[PDB]
Amino acid sequence: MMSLVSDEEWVEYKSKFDKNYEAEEDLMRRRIYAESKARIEEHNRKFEKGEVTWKMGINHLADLTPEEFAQRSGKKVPPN
Repeated sequence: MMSLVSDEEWVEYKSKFDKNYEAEEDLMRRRIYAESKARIEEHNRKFEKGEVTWKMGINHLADLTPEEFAQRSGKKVPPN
């Protein structure tokens, strides 16, 4: 699903990220936040591949991606 990660995990992050955006904005972000954990699997599985030593870090947009980025103020959305 895409609701795996709610603003909850990100609120604690918002302080540590200097970018605080609550449930209202987070809602569209809830979908971007989902991929975020997917990313945690990203680097952790990489060195995990005797590849390099690189760990995940929860990307900033992992809460606000094009999902958020485009729906936050990317495409012109009329009042109708």
